[PDB]
Amino acid sequence: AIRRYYLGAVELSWDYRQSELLRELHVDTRFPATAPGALPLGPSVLYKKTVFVEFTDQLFSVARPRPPWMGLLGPTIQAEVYDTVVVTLKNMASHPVSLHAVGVSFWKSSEGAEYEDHTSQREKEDDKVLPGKSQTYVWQVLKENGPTASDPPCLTYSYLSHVDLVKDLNSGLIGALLVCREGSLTRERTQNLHEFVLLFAVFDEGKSWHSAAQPAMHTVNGYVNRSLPGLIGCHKKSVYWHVIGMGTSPEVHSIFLEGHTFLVRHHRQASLEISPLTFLTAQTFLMDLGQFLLFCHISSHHHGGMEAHVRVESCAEKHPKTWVHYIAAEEEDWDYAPLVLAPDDRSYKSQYLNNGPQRIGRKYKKVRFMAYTDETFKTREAIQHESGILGPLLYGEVGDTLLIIFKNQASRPYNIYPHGITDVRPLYSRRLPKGVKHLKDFPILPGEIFKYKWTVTVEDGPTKSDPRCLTRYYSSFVNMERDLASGLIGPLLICYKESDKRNVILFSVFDENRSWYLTENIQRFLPNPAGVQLEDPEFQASNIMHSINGYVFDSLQLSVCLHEVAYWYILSIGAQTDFLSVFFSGYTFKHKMVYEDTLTLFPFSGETVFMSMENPGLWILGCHNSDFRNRGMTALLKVSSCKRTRHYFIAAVEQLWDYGMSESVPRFKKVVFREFADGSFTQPSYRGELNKHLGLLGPYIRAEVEDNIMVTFKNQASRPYSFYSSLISYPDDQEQGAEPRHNFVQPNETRTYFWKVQHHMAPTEDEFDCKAWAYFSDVDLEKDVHSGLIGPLLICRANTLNAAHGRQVTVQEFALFFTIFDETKSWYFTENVERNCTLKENYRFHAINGYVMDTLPGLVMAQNQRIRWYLLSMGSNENIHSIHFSGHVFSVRKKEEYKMAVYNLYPGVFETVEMLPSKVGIWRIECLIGEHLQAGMSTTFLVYSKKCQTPLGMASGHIRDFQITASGQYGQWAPKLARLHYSGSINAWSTKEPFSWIKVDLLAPMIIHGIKTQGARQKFSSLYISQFIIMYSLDGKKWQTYRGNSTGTLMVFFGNVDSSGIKHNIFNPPIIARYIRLHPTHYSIRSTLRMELMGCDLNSCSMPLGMESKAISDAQITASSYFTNMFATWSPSKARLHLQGRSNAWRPQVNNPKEWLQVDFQKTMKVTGVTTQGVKSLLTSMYVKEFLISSSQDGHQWTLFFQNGKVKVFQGNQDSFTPVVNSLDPPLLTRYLRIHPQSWVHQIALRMEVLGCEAQ
Ligand SMILES: *[C@@H]1O[C@H](CO)[C@@H](O[C@@H]2O[C@H](CO)[C@@H](O[C@@H]3O[C@H](CO[C@H]4O[C@H](CO)[C@@H](O)[C@H](O)[C@@H]4O)[C@@H](O)[C@H](O[C@H]4O[C@H](CO)[C@@H](O)[C@H](O)[C@@H]4O)[C@@H]3O)[C@H](O)[C@H]2NC(C)=O)[C@H](O)[C@H]1NC(C)=O
Ligand SMILES: *[C@@H]1O[C@H](CO)[C@@H](O[C@@H]2O[C@H](CO)[C@@H](O[C@@H]3O[C@H](CO[C@H]4O[C@H](CO)[C@@H](O)[C@H](O)[C@@H]4O)[C@@H](O)[C@H](O[C@H]4O[C@H](CO)[C@@H](O)[C@H](O)[C@@H]4O)[C@@H]3O)[C@H](O)[C@H]2NC(C)=O)[C@H](O)[C@H]1NC(C)=O
Ligand SMILES: *[C@@H]1O[C@H](CO)[C@@H](O[C@@H]2O[C@H](CO)[C@@H](O[C@@H]3O[C@H](CO)[C@@H](O)[C@H](O)[C@@H]3O)[C@H](O)[C@H]2NC(C)=O)[C@H](O)[C@H]1NC(C)=O
Ligand SMILES: [Ca+2]
Ligand SMILES: [Cu+]
Ligand SMILES: [Zn+2]
Repeated sequence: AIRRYYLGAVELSWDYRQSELLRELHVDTRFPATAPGALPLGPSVLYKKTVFVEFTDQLFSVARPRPPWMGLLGPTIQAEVYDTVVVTLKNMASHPVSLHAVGVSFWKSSEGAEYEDHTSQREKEDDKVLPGKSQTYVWQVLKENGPTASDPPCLTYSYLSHVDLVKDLNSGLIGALLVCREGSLTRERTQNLHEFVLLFAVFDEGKSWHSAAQPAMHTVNGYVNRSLPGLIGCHKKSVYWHVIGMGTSPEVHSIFLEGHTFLVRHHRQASLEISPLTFLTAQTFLMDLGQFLLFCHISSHHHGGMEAHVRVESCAEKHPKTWVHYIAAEEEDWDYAPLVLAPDDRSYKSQYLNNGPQRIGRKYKKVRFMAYTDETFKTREAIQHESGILGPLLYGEVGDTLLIIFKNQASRPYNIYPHGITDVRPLYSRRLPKGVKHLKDFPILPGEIFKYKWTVTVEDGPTKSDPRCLTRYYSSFVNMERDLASGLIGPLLICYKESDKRNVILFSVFDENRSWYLTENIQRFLPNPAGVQLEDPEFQASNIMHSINGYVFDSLQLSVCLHEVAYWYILSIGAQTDFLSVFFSGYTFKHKMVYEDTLTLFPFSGETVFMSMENPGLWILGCHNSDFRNRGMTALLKVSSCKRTRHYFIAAVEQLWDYGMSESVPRFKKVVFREFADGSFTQPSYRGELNKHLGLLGPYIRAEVEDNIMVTFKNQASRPYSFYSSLISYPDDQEQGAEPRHNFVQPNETRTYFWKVQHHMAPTEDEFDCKAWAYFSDVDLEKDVHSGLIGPLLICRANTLNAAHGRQVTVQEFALFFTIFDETKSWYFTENVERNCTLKENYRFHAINGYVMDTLPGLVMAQNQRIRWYLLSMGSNENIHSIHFSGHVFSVRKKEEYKMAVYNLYPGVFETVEMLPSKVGIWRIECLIGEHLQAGMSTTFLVYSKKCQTPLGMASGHIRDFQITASGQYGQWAPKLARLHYSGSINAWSTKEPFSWIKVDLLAPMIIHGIKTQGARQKFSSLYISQFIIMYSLDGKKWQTYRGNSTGTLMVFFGNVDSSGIKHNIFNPPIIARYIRLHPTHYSIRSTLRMELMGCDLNSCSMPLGMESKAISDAQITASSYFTNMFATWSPSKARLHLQGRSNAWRPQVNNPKEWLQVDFQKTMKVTGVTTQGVKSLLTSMYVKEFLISSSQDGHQWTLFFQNGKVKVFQGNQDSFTPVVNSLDPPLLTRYLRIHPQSWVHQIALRMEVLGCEAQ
């Protein structure tokens, strides 16, 4: 279970289409006149690429054979749970490369990423491997790394070079990582399976390492235009697909397979919705021999390199209805806005819907699908308002047959064919009319009729885990683009067996600049068909109707009844190209057996959602996408009939905001939600520790289910703003009609919201203890989120949220809002003249919670301790962020529980995930969209061990006098005395000033878990601090009050009751600081203090390695000699800090500076110091005055711990009883440590502990 891999970063030439340039393996030396050149050319081009390649051995002589199909893709690495991977990378390239694995565990020596991690330079070799050199890596695959019960037998992850994502990805450094549960060795029937990693990578050769612009290749495994070789699957079997998206900007890919459906998680999906670091395991099953096009389907034919062939080949060894429809393609005049709702117009509405100089406006002639009653087509079946434009609803359960008698009646040859059903032959015959490869592209003529037999089979239908019905569609296919654009579209449900089937919602941009009838419309509808323009980009874009069903800017109003439990069948077929993030106001539909709140839809995609109309009111169905919705895509919902109360006091207030100064400061006016204490919005409930991380985000508003939520919201701020969530449930008040729920807080006004929390606002029994929902202003959805109004609304479950904290407390919880603020769109944008004197790209910030560039504070988490992450993205389509917890994996839950390593955040979606932190240290949260990352979208978190409490040296004098500092001194009662247990005379700090403080500079950032506190006696009175508060700072003039564990304005700590006693307050969101400062607030007679500071370094390596705690068996301790006589035995074994009794320490058989004491940790350890002691014996005292230190990995090679030049000589031990620490400040690794005493007193005699932690 130690899997060894020998990757190397190799450069090669690549033209993308020519397979077998990968004969690197073999000097394929071309002779004639040659048409290449590792730069460009023309007759085929040839690009500089650096990819991952495998090797036979640890000496990189012979490269592996790589398959036809892998292309650029690195070697796939596989591991079961509990194995260990040990990769050796050898860089053989122009540029440097790292190896950063996703979805396994590693040790920071192995993380292959570099950032401000407080990491020894040895643990930073991994971070960048230079040309030549090597680096072994080692990955862990722990139990929390592996798949769940519901997961595939083997999770699809990846690994890449992580030195310059934009460069590294765009140049070919990306391979597959397969983390399977234990049983990567079961005899799969290796006729099916086959299994093919499917990199869906866009490469921007105009910004790979090699480049300067140039072009950007949408590829599959690095091949363009159907050229990928080798994708063969066996016939009546099934093939798995480990799918990895890649790209260094946004962009999504809607991936299809001509005759086929994908099964993922456990759902029948038609396309694969993928986008930068999306990871899937899809499986498909092959019933039809032949060759089928795998391809991305985005209208933008540029999206049109993602096209590869799959060949499938023989290998070796009650009663179902028949539904009948008479349907006609036939032309009509179509009105996009037949409902008098004009007035609203300082907003676009005019442009798309007016007549004159060069606008058709709103009445375009189109062709539709129209249902008739019989073969005569002289009479129409029942139309129905609300589904306008879209053809007749075509239902069909698994097993049924649909007879689509089709008659044309138009002015071009059309056609009708369903995407969804595999088995669609002609009726009666099984053979096609002419040289017709496929019924799909075969047209229907004059007014001919064709008779089709669509048969719905099982493999078309749902899958237990998805809904009773699933949403498809039909359309003419003689010319998909312009036919659909002319309006040939209609809905097709496909369902399961044992006010009926209800609303169909079609999100459709009809580009009337492509509709066959563009010309016909121009003649009839223009002032002078003379004014041609056609590419006058206003006229052109004036016929790009952003439609819902067939209506726009709110003409589709649709009535439901209060508590009508209604299904919604939802499609995105149009020009479109980008995903849609669809929402209903005030409402919450059920998606994957989970209540969500926005529903993201890729092009040519359809989903079923299901909701109960519990919110009386007028609502808008719509788009959430910024600048659609503006362009018409709206629609209306008109409903109408036919234990605690957790009160939060919240206001929208303005501030300045730099999203982070540090490292490189313009400041920006924003407006944000903050919590206040009183109705009298005057006590602003300042936050810290538990909420420092909130950033630009509103406060956590938390309810359980069935209690009530009450937000009093007061608008400060210049503009009017709103508190909306979509959990906000208005009651069946105000009759007379449906009413748009007011909302809208005018400045200074103070509106109040109250609503009970329904089981449907809360976790399914299969979700986590606590669900997250967003809330924001909605007076201008787009403009005033960018301004800054946004927050998390946790809805906890059952009896989970409790205490007097109103919070889980069982689990550490954080909220992360990823988005790219455009201060050009933020209201206060003109007030941000204040700069000095033409592109905006410095007015945009890629900011987690409003901090950019590892600047977001507040992320500290205990060692082993569940952590729940609410992840939100918002905004423009660009915001498809791909969030990674480096070195960690988490679990997402929707009806079942799946392990993941990168969550693919789509705007408007608010997922909740839980992880446990394996490894202590400082770790990174990225967005692996490389552009986003390098624009700052990153931060870090700290996981600490709760078991690394140690005295920071305050009593022990390790803290030198000069670091203690106060403010007044009484006299001779100096702060250099504040040292716990100090004795005599004057023996503490003391000040007669009321307002005072004492301050300790630890000299570097540290983790503090507590403070032990005394105070002395002066003759017969007792002096002590009975009540203090703690301030801390990171730089030294950035103090913040330790509002520890929220509690109130601040944490007031209880000091002492007397001289003697120690009071051991603890910091339970521990303090990360280097200056801590204690402010006496109540003292007896005099503020007076001896104190000790409990704490730890940042990486939690301060605890002993088990010398005193016999955890280092006497066999691991060994020395060069050891004096023994008859009554003595000063054997190494005994050289343990504080050991007592006879012969209690190590003594070399003779004293000389060549002797040494040695410790074999067995494993590699991170030694960060050495405490060291001497001994009293035979009432004659011996100890080691000076020493130096050697270290080793093998036990036969050695290096002395140099420092600042010339071999460190450590102080250590002036007496035979006092232990003395000696931190190693370029901290040692190695498994071997030797102590070399140089100068002593009477006799060399050593007792010690070693300080550090485990490594490797
Ligand atoms: C995979 O798919 C198809 C094959 O089915 C090919 O797609 C087209 O290939 C042709 C060449 O065979 C391209 O035509 C020429 O492209 C030149 C490069 O400019 C491109 O790059 C920029 C980068 O931003 C694009 O924005 C731009 O639109 C171009 O696509 C042009 O210089 C050529 O311009 C012509 O018109 C100008 C204007 O007067 C003249 O000055 C020129 O001399 C020339 O006559 C020309 O357009 C075509 O662009 C490709 N289409 C697309 C969508 O890229 C792929 O090449 C094929 N193979 C791959 C991808 O490797
Ligand atoms: C405000 O300050 C308080 C204290 O001042 C903090 O409260 C406790 O803080 C820590 C974590 O920050 C917790 O203390 C202990 O947690 C340990 C976790 O180990 C258990 O965790 C797993 C979860 O996977 C359990 O399944 C398993 O039992 C592990 O042992 C344990 O040492 C203790 O947990 C268990 O102890 C007994 C078992 O005999 C049970 O009865 C307990 O209910 C619990 O299951 C121990 O609890 C603790 O979780 C915090 N809460 C407490 C003590 O109520 C706050 O966290 C802090 N507020 C913040 C940070 O917001
Ligand atoms: C809000 O508006 C007022 C100024 O118009 C300022 O606070 C308010 O100051 C007035 C001064 O007398 C106080 O009287 C009250 O005014 C409110 C209008 O907000 C009115 O409804 C009451 O009946 C009463 O006459 C008032 O106490 C005080 N407002 C509050 C809420 O205490 C202030 O400049 C403005 N800004 C904010 C943030 O309140
Ligand atoms: Ca590292
Ligand atoms: Cu991102
Ligand atoms: Zn694409």
